[PDB]
Order: sequence, then structure tokens, then C-alpha cells
Amino acid sequence: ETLGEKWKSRLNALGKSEFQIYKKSGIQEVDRTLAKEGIKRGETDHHAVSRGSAKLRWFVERNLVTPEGKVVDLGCGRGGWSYYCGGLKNVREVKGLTKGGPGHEEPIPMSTYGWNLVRLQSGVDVFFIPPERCDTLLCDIGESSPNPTVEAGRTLRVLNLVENWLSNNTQFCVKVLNPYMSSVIEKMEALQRKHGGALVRNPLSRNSTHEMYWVSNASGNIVSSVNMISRMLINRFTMRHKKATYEPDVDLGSGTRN
Ligand SMILES: Nc1ncnc2c1ncn2[C@@H]1O[C@H](CSCC[C@H](N)C(=O)O)[C@@H](O)[C@H]1O
Repeated sequence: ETLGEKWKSRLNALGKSEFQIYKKSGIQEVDRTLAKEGIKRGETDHHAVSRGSAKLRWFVERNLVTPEGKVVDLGCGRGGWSYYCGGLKNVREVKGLTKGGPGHEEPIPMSTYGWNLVRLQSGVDVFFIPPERCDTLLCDIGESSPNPTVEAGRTLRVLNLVENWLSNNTQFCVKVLNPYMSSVIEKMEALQRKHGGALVRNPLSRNSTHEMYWVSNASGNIVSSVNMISRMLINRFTMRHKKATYEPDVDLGSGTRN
């Protein structure tokens, strides 16, 4: 048994209203009221389609991942990671792929800066299409379960997916939903040995998930990095100024790139 699983159990034991408070406790939020209000009205212009744009922003503006070349966005959902990549100096093709359909997030068409370089496909399942060439590989897949055993298999499927997609020097950002289970640790140590990078916690993540992202330009003992987060997440159960701090939302320009 791990320090993560302790966290998981305490989390699971929470009152409905107690969990809602834990979730936002001392996190970083993104200011989305107006951007969402604009989208509801048609505006295709300056708005990130989701808070993922801001979320990826954070890794990128710190050179943890430098999208370049042909970017594949596995599970692009609405499109927040892709449209944000679309505007990035070093970037040529953005290809975003996602399930969509009833009960899943569908890609929203946007005219943001570099939109013309972004193509997003709904109706695809990625675990069952063939790997393609790419320079930057992104992946935000991993559905949360109260049962950590579940999360570990979901997380395992994902890494096993990404491997098949990766070559040498590939820029990458992958959600590892449950990095604390011992099966996931094991896989990650391998993956790191073979590919580099470390796991990093994004301050925009809620306290109710123990997600960390495997990002390419970083280093660090996996085990230790997972633990300092389980510790962090446990410490936040007992918190005494539990407001969130807010960032203004990414503004993603408009119009076309050549
Ligand atoms: N096997 C699969 N194939 C394609 N899409 C999948 C998938 N499993 C999960 N997904 C999709 O992956 C998405 C990840 S969450 C979307 C976040 C996105 N980066 C953004 O910033 O908006 C979900 O919307 C889900 O529908």
C-alpha cells in the first residue's frame, strides 16, 4: 500500500459538501466567466474553448514542453490544447482527435489565431487507430474512478498507447491520471528510462485528482515526485485559508497564419 492510496481513501470518505471545498482548496483557478459567456453567444474569436488552454499554457510557458512541427492532440475534446498550440510560433500542423458523440465533449469550431492550421476530428477512438509520425505528442485522456484499481488500468492503457506513438526527441505532454499505484509507477520508470522527462503537477489541477503530467523536458525521480504530491494532497485536507487564486484566461487571438 502507498501514500497515494491513503489520500484516495480519505478523499472518498468525504461529505458531499466537504469534498466540494477540498476540491478548490488553495488551488489555482482560471477566470472563465466572460470567455464562456462569449462562446455561448457564437464568438469564435478570442476565447479558449475550455480551461485546458490555460492548463497547457502553464507547462509550455515554462519549457516543460515545447510544441513544434506536427502536433498530435490525443483526446482533444472541445479543442483547448490544439487551438492553443495552433497559435504557437514553432508549430506547423495541429491534428486533434477525440470520441465526441452524445455524452462526450464535441470539438467547437474557432477562428482563433492559427485556427487554419488546426484540424479536429470527432468520432475517433484513439486506442484503436494506427500510430502516425509526429514531433509533439499531447494526451489528456483518463477518466476518474472512486476505485484506484480502475484508475490504474485506465492510466496503464494510456501510457501503453503513447509508447506506440513516440520516437526519438519527440516533444510530449501526457496526463498520468493515477501515478500513485504501484503498477503505474513501474511502467513510468521504464518509460522514463526509455524516453526521459518527469512527472509534474500543474497547479491548475484540482485537489480531487492526483493527476501529474509526464512532460518531456524535465527530470526527476518518479517515486519521489509522486510522493511529494501525495503528501501535498494530504496536507490540503486540513486547510485554513482555502480560497483559490485566479489567473485571467489565455486570450488566443484571431485570424490566420501562413
Ligand atoms: N479513447 C478515446 N479516443 C478519443 N477520445 C477520447 C478517448 N478517451 C477519452 N477521450 C476524450 O478525451 C478528452 C480529454 S479532456 C479534453 C481536454 C482538452 N485537452 C481541452 O483542453 O479541452 C475527453 O473529452 C474524452 O472525450
